[PDB]
Amino acid sequence: DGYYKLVARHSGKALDVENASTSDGANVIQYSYSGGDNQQWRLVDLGDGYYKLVARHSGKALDVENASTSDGANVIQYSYSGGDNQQWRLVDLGDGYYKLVARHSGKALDVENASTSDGANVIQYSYSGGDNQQWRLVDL
Ligand code: NA
Repeated sequence: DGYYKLVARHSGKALDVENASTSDGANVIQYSYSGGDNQQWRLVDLGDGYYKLVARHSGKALDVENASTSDGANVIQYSYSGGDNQQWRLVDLGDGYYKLVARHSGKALDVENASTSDGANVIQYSYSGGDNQQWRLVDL
């Protein structure tokens, strides 16, 4: 495809733009994989190990809301403008999983509280090896 699904290790559920909204600011969540275009991501190499992740349905990018550097800052989709809060380091963890670390904050893509529920919020948080902070990049 050129596209990937990103599946959280703990839940087996996919990185998802909520309700397939194409809007700037639409929330990014975890949700059971259905093959929806809002659950498919283009991994675009920016060099130096950084990538932008672009949702297939909207062409908008994985974005840490307002470039907050806090543990727990929200992850959303937003039109790409080259912000460091829209660039992600894809780090191979050694066992088939990755962490994705936001360039501006050094914080990892994280399913809040390791919830396995559909609709659990995706945020950033310091990496501490939780399975809710590890992602399988599955080639579509
Ligand atoms: Na989110």
